[PDB]
Amino acid sequence: SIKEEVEKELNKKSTAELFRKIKNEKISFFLPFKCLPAQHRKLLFISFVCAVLSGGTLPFFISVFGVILKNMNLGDDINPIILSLVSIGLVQFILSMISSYCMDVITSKILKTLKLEYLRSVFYQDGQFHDNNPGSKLRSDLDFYLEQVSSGIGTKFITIFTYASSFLGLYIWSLIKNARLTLCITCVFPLIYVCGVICNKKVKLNKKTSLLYNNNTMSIIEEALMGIRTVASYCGEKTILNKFNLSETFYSKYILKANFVEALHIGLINGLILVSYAFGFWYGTRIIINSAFNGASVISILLGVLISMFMLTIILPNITEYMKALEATNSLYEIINRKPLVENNDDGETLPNIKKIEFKNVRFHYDTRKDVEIYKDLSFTLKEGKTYAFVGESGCGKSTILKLIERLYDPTEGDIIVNDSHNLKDINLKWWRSKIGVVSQDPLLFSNSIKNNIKYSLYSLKDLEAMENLEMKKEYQTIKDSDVVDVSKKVLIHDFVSSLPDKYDTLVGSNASKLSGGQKQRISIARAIMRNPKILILDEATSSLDNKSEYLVQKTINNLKGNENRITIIIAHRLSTIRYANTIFVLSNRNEGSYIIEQGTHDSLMKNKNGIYHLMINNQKAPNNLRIIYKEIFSYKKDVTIIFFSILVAGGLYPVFALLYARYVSTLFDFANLEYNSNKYSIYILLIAIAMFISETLKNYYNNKIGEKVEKTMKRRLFENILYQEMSFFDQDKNTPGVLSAHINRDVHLLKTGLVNNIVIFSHFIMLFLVSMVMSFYFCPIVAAVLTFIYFINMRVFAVRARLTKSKEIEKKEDPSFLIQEAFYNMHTVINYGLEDYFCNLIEKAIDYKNKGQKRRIIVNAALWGFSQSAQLFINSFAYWFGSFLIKRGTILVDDFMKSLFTFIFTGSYAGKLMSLKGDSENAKLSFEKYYPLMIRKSNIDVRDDGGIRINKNLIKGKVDIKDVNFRYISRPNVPIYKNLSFTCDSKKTTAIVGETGSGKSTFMNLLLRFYDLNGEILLDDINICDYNLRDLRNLFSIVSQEPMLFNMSIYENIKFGREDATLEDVKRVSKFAAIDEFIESLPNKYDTNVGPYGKSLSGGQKQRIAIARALLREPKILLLDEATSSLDSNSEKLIEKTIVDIKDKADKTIITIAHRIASIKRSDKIVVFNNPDRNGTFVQSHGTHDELLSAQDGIYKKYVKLA
Ligand SMILES: O[C@H](c1cc(C(F)(F)F)nc2c(C(F)(F)F)cccc12)[C@@H]1CCCCN1
Repeated sequence: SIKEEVEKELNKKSTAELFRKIKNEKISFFLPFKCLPAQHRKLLFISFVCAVLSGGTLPFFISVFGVILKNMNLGDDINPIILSLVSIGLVQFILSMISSYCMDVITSKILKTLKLEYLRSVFYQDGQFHDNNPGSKLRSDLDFYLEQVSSGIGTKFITIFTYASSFLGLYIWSLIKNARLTLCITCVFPLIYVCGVICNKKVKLNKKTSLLYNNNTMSIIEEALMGIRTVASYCGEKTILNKFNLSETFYSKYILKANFVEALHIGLINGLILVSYAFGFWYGTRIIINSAFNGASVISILLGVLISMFMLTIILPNITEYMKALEATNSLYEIINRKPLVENNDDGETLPNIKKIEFKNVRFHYDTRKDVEIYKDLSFTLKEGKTYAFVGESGCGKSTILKLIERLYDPTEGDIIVNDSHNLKDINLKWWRSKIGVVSQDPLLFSNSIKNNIKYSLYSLKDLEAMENLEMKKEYQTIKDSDVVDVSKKVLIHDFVSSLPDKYDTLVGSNASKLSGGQKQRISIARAIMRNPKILILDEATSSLDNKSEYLVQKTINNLKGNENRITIIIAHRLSTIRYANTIFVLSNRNEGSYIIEQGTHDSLMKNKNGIYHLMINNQKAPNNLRIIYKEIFSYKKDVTIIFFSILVAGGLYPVFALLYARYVSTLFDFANLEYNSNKYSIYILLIAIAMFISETLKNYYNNKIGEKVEKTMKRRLFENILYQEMSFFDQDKNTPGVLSAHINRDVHLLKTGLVNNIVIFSHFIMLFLVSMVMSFYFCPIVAAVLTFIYFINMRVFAVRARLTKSKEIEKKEDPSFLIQEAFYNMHTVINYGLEDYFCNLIEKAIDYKNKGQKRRIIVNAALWGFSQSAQLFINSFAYWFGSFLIKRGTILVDDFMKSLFTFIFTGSYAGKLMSLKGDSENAKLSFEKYYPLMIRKSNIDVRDDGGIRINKNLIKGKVDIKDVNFRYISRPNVPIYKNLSFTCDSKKTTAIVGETGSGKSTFMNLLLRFYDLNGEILLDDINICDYNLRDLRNLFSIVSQEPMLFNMSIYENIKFGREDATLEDVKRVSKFAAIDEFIESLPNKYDTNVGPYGKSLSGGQKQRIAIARALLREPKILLLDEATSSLDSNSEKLIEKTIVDIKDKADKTIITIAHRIASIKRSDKIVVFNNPDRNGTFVQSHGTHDELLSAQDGIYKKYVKLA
């Protein structure tokens, strides 16, 4: 979107801001490297030194460059120095390779470790944290941090040192060779950084004010799209567009000012370099002539200084990423360093046996709703060898009971006394959980096999066997299956499993999906049984069973072992499950705390008294698409020629600088008549600078100008088309507001930052390409041919970075992903049993597949990166050798070679610099193809059409006649609504309507304003509605909806909505007649106050009276009311009813109403009611009563006089 882009642009703090931000909080730079062995702590030194060496390369190359040129011009050999490059290049390659390996063996390790540590903390959550940050969010966080640290810690941390070393070569070498020259050169760049700083603020100050005018448009759009119906009826299509257009302009002008300043500064940058070169050569020559020191030594200075100040452009970004990654990890660290509150030691002193588990006034609140206490006087005791039972709903608080028995929530005052001399906190957690069997509402298991799902609890038991006195992987095979076998016959799951083969050898689906729900419950129950359940707890277990499965489970559990000493619980909705019970506790808070209310059994309370249980058992018992765009563009003429000119200049004049540099180099080695040449060339360089500045500036500025004008003219057509569309269009599902605003706010901005930004680049690149390939071959065909062959085959067959990024992205997408996803669903079941079974299993399933792909990826990619760094050296050397080999045998001179070379090189480099500013085009070429039909679609109801009968307000009758209707919504053309409707309203005569609620009453008004065209036969004054030229038809009705809708504009306009030709005095008189101008007169900005969006700064009564006065202004002939006083407070409702009766006293308008206030209905001179006896539709029962037929026959009016 647009807002996100600008927020990203503005919320981009510098390195100084980050430095001051990290200064106070004191993040350790040792933070990412903490879990390292000392092995890696030494290994890291290798890549450190293997970096600094490779960055001490270029100073040598530069200190031999000038001597190559001197040795070449005046006829001598160059062979030794060539070797003194090539060997050096080789060592660079080696070092580069090595460094890669080191990173891709460090990072992964210190990555992987932290993963498990994070994961560990998730399995020591103290219950409440499962509610705080539940599940998937954490995965939406975790992986994010990985991509924020696996892309800011690798090679991009070390390269800077190389560059630093390179800096720390060049300048100081240039400093020892000479002093004054490089100072007089470098004096200028501070004046560049100054301009950059000064221009950034002038960008931002306009950028924000551009946003102050945007969001207003968004509000205008959405606020209008919700209020489509009132806008349609009241004819405010035009006034909105004025607001929209008046808002666009401020935005456009500000953003264009910003773009202008930006292009200006960029041009200045492309200008100053040339003045730098010129003054450099001039001053150097002058001090040579004053000397009587070589000239070649000058050449090696300049480039070096320049390239030095290139490195500062490219160092700084990488740093930020590292720092970014750094703070990211800090977050995760304080997540591992949390302090859960129910953490274990497996060391709490446990007892021999269980007796006297007592409770006293459980007082506990939810963590969020601290001001909502849950239980008040819950107290009881649970002695060994006793059964119990409970009944309730699924939100009363039994979840907290289960969490208390399980030690997940720790109540404040309620005690957990057990055995009368020990606390559950003194007692071990895991010994407590070892002897517990629970089966929740839904069964929850894992996806390996049935027997191993069962043996998980057994593993949890063997843990206690081996811990208090790595055997775990061995003893688990000691556990057998026959227990599961002879208990599987008891739960009657032998036929389903015997049917298909592979009884338990089969692997069951995700969360054991292949079983039925009841069968998964059978297996969960068998698990609970096999784990020595000292207590069995069901949590709405039978809430989703048919009768047979529940009864079989009941027979299974009622006579189950350990009945001498256990606490069996059976919770459910139906009560027959507790037809037998030794004790039943029931509670309620009948609103700040519950407590036990009743006790008893089934028979001794079903027919004993009229308590709660008795009441419950008694009651319940393509081409042209874009050619359109190109047409709209080339209609512009003044701003196409100028971009064309500046393109030609900036393209076909930069290569000239290459040969100009060459012609200076040659004459720099001829001591005679050297001054005149120096002048004659330096001046030309100045002129080139002057031209390039202007050309680039105007290029960028008019580019942005054109894009802006296109967007402005585009949104207008789209919005002005979509506004007038019909209503059934909006009735569709996929015709949503949000999608449409998204189109308007995204696709067009892509259309600017897409097409027009990409076409210019292609034009400029192609121009430079053609001029160079036409220029070089004229001087030296052989060299240019071979060079083009080399770069072609290199970049299109040995494309190193492309293949590298392919490897990175195809690897970044990535079965531990299956297990890790499976875990966070069955969090409950791992808390039931098994914490470190998977802590170690995931490590294995990761490392088994890590290394084999790791070796191939690293051994392939490190060499690619190494060769990527050490190519241009070899190319330049090969070029010089081939050149001299031709020169000495005398086939081509030196100057043609020099010229062709420099042209080719500088143009290639600059085109590489320039291509990295493109934008997205495919998505923009696709969006247009998507939303083009909407800005052309035919509405089928257009007010703009003026072909029909004209009507004048002076001669309106107000008679209506209807015969029959069978209407069917488009949401469901399967069940009709209206059937055989017919009635009348003669003239200035009330007609009150009352029907069954939801009987389609408030759809009839849609038929009148043609919101839904059409079986059905209307007659207004004995002509059908469809030939009245509806432009006028919506200027004499008026509506008072169930809810009004106020717009962000002030009162004076909303009340003037529709009719601008409305003086303030009309507003005053119609307000006093509306009985409203008493609160408004007593406030500043009387007819000027700005309400909020949707009038959220207002009441209901004032809103309604305003909505009514907005209708009264037109003096509409046929008023249409519908239920305007539903649920208002006393005084406003009173004033409103007063105004209604005041209006209805005057029989000057044919009023229609829908109300249920019999005191006002009786005055109605007509009654017509709509019944819906059976679900077929609606039709009339009574007619022509008008209070003369009070209760004479069976109907609904008799009801609405006695019922109502
Ligand atoms: O063309 C220049 C360039 C320089 C140098 C350096 F001077 F460091 F050896 N190496 C470049 C490389 C290289 F592969 F690192 F050699 C590729 C492309 C451009 C390079 C860059 C790219 C934009 C124009 C000025 N800096």
